[PDB]
Amino acid sequence: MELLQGKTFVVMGVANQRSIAWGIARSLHNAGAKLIFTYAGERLERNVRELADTLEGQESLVLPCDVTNDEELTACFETIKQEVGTIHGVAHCIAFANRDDLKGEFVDTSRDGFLLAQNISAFSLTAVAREAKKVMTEGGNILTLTYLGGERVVKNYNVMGVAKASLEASVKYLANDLGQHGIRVNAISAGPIRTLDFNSILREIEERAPLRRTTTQEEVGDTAVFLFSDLARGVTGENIHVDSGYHILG
Amino acid sequence: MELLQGKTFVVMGVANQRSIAWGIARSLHNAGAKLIFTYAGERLERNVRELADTLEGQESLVLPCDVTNDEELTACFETIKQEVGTIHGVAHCIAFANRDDLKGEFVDTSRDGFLLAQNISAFSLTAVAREAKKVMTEGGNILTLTYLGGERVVKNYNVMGVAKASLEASVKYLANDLGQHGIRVNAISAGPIRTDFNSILREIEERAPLRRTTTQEEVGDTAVFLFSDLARGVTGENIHVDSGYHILG
Amino acid sequence: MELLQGKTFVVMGVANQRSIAWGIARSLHNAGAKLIFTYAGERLERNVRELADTLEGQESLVLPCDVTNDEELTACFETIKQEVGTIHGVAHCIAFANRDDLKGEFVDTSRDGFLLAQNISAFSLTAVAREAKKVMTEGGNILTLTYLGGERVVKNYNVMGVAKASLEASVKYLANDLGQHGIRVNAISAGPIRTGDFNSILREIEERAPLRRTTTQEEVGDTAVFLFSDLARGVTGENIHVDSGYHILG
Amino acid sequence: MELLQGKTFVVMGVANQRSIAWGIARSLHNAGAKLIFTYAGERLERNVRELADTLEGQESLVLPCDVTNDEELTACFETIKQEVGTIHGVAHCIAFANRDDLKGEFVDTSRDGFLLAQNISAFSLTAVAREAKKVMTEGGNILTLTYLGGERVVKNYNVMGVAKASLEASVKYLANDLGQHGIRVNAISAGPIRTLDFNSILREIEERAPLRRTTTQEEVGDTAVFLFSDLARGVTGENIHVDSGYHILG
Ligand SMILES: NC(=O)c1ccc[n+]([C@@H]2O[C@H](COP(=O)([O-])OP(=O)(O)OC[C@H]3O[C@@H](n4cnc5c(N)ncnc54)[C@H](O)[C@@H]3O)[C@@H](O)[C@H]2O)c1
Ligand SMILES: NC(=O)c1ccc[n+]([C@@H]2O[C@H](COP(=O)([O-])OP(=O)(O)OC[C@H]3O[C@@H](n4cnc5c(N)ncnc54)[C@H](O)[C@@H]3O)[C@@H](O)[C@H]2O)c1
Ligand SMILES: NC(=O)c1ccc[n+]([C@@H]2O[C@H](COP(=O)([O-])OP(=O)(O)OC[C@H]3O[C@@H](n4cnc5c(N)ncnc54)[C@H](O)[C@@H]3O)[C@@H](O)[C@H]2O)c1
Ligand SMILES: NC(=O)c1ccc[n+]([C@@H]2O[C@H](COP(=O)([O-])OP(=O)(O)OC[C@H]3O[C@@H](n4cnc5c(N)ncnc54)[C@H](O)[C@@H]3O)[C@@H](O)[C@H]2O)c1
Repeated sequence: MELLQGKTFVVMGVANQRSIAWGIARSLHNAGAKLIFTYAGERLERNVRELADTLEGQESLVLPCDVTNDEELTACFETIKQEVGTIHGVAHCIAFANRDDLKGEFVDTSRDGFLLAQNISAFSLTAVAREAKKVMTEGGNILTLTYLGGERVVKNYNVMGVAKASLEASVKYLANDLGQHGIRVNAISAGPIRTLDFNSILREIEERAPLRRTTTQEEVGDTAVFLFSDLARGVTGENIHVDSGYHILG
Repeated sequence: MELLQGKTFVVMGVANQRSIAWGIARSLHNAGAKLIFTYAGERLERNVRELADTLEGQESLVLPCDVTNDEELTACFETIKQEVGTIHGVAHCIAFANRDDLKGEFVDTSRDGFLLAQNISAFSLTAVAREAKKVMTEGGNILTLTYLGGERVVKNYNVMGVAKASLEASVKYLANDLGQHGIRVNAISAGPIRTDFNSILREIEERAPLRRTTTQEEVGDTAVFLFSDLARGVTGENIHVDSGYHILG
Repeated sequence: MELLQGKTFVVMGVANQRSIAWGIARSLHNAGAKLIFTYAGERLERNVRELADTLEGQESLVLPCDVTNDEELTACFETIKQEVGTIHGVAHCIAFANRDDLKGEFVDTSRDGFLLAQNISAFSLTAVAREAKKVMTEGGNILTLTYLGGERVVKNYNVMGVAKASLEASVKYLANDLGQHGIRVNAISAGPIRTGDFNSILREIEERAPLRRTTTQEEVGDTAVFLFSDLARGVTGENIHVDSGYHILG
Repeated sequence: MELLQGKTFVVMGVANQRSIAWGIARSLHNAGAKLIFTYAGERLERNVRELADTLEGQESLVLPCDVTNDEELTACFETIKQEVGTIHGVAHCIAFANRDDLKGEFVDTSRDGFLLAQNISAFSLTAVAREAKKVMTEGGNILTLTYLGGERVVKNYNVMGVAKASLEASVKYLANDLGQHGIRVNAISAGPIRTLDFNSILREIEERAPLRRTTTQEEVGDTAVFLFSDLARGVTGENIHVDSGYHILG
């Protein structure tokens, strides 16, 4: 419980108590990290602040950061620079697609919905990484979250599957860029989580996954702790599956 | 010489004789297929018409089809429906990224450049497939072209690498949608083709299992297979035509 | 129908009329090829000779070839060299694992069963390739057959899954060795074919495979025709799934 | 430094100070674990005992265990059960292939060399796991080591490439057997390490790998700490590349 003592991380994408980003924040905090939170729009401001206040110790910076807004993204990380000087990593937990696109067949995905999903779910990793390297002057890790659907076809995941493929390739090209500056870039591929016919999917995982159970936010958060720590200093461009083993199944 | 006898295909992405789409068109023609061509803008219309006329006829069907333009895209396949009724596949050979994005580091890719590369190089396959299934009433194959850079990091490929990854994932989700209508969706991952680039070709010649670079004709002949009934059990596949380079670590 | 005119291939692993090897043999014949057949043991000689006989055109050579026996393997390809002179490829359709190993859990696989499965199902490709390169003096293609279980966990496939993984890695290492001699090495990964509970496997494929049907011998055979032809001259070290697209599913 | 406090691990494959297994042992020790060692040759008995002796806070349990010998492997783990009752994981760091197989072309690999390399480098994981589940009554992790050469073709890796492919598939099939018993199975794919024409290989990694440096035994050991720890409890059937990012390069 001291792996990350003295270190500061930006956690993006907390929306409520069940957010994977909130699982990650709690694990990082338990490992001794200081945290900075961003929130998407004003509607989420109170949730993120309330959750951030439940963390014992120094009270956390909570800033608005729309990752489709280049001016705001830059201002946000300038503010972080002025408030703490140096950060040691970023947790990118941001994704979106229109429900209509996810509901239909993939071939009926709208052009605007495709580009929206790409912009928010894939390009934002790069936009964030570009700002992050300005304040990650001692190196560290950038983490993103992905899903099996970016690798192989998962029912109803459609346009988000293609955006996650884009996200996973971005992880590799970013890793290749930033490594020379001491910065690692990694993904966690999370299995479906009960909190977050969803139930028949959960049942199928409990039945067929090697560990015979579904994933938790805390399992993802604890793998995030490893990736952010010095223990993982040899690991970059990697996608770790925290999914009770489901990914190995044919 | 007759594997594609009696079948009609749409070839997209011809700009000139060095276009890989043109190499594919020649192979398809040699295998007995009738071809319909599309052209991106008016600047390319003369080239595509002339090339088409050397294969098919002055009567060959050559149509405007900017895949960023949804009404022109829809009108194209509407014209195809009215003129020939049924087609048996589409060769999607369309990709674009800004030179500025390809020269810089990937982390410095512009947002507009990224979305542009995604729109033209990845989403276009889906936009085209959506129209094509209206005229592929007997089933058939949709083909796209990709590159190793969509799977692993290749120098200077950057934003196009991420677009090809989108494209290859799209191939899989499209295959899953369209297979029930008898439509297969596949990719060819082509190695670099001669027709600093020269050092890349030299490394391929040195290290690839076949000790030689790829030709447009090798790609076209694999396309012939994928469009033919020989490949009726193959879908959602990515076939590397790259002298075996993809196996190397 | 004349893709393979002027070409001669060795077909290994014909046991009866529903052998995938026989389906491959029919497709190669229909594409204009001359064929040489091997039989694994005396009890199969009559089946193979009679099947070979049903092929119009010149008489087919039918030779003993136990791939666990180096002396016999050498003698087989020595006979081929002397009697036909040049061949243009080999279809390697040979596999074996003990029934008791396949029925238990993989962790309980017998050591002797594991090694036997590896010997027959994986090393034999290399043993065959070593002899075939002597008679493939104008290059060509060596083909082997594999299954999804060599890539991902498939129920009840167990020890054969691990043998197919060795096989698929062998394809890549052989392709890297033999390419400079003009010899390509590829695999076809076939889906289950109709001709524990096997019919429910078939029904799950019919329900969930993109093409909504199971694989036929003839589909595998026609993909073999492509790989043995000059159309595939740019393709080596590849594994083509002829499985109705099932391999893309998560 | 108390991630593995109260836990006991068996480490297999220490040969000397430079062994990756000894890097793993040092990291596990630093995380609070107690360690048990096996040794192969009585010629390695001395090295392993001297190294084990320098672990403060514990006595040595250093046992002969030839993993090709089923009687001895079973006796070794029965002794382990009687001495400590419960172990919480095993580090399987055992590989071997004949030098003559590794220098020649892969196509000239001997049958006996291939089977020997499969027996020692791939099947041994299964034979070890079958014994280990008898003593891992509270669950835990089984770790093995692999190399990029099991996934893609690496110069002169040849027969060991195919053995590692076999090992990596075994990891998946074992993960899917043992998960229901609370036992995870994972691999680390280590990049070349300076201590283990080798110098041009190292130089090219330093030039091309994202992190611009080669791997250390310590980087591998620290990733092992993660995988053996409760932090990795949602992770099984996985292969974590500890290779400075080299695996992402085309
Ligand atoms: N839920 C799962 O089972 C699952 C599985 C694997 C991966 N993931 C990934 O985990 C991540 C977190 O999702 P979640 O499941 O925790 O749900 P979530 O709703 O709690 O988190 C998604 C976040 O994205 C943020 N976001 C959306 N648009 C934004 C914008 N314009 N600017 C900035 N932020 C924006 C939202 O504010 C929200 O906090 C996503 O990347 C998701 O794809 C989820
Ligand atoms: N060049 C290589 O080495 C290589 C390697 C592997 C795959 N590929 C792929 O092959 C395909 C063709 O590239 P090429 O090398 O033949 O070069 P190319 O420049 O001749 O082909 C690209 C085509 O994209 C078309 N295009 C661009 N914007 C368009 C738009 N808005 N609407 C419609 N069409 C549009 C152009 O008409 C052009 O013909 C691309 O998909 C490319 O990624 C190329
Ligand atoms: N059956 C499937 O669903 C399936 C799916 C994918 C791939 N494959 C592969 O296709 C290949 C052909 O198998 P099949 O399904 O046609 O069944 P099959 O039983 O007809 O063919 C396997 C052959 O192996 C031969 N063989 C066994 N031991 C031998 C030895 N010591 N020496 C020489 N030959 C020996 C037998 O003579 C037999 O003909 C195998 O490699 C198999 O794994 C099969
Ligand atoms: N060396 C590398 O660069 C590298 C890279 C990636 C993975 N690996 C893997 O890491 C592991 C350790 O190798 P290393 O590089 O530390 O070298 P090493 O020589 O120190 O370890 C190999 C071990 O195998 C053991 N072994 C051999 N035959 C045995 C038998 N019959 N019974 C029991 N034990 C037996 C030996 O005692 C030896 O300790 C191996 O699995 C190797 O493949 C090595």
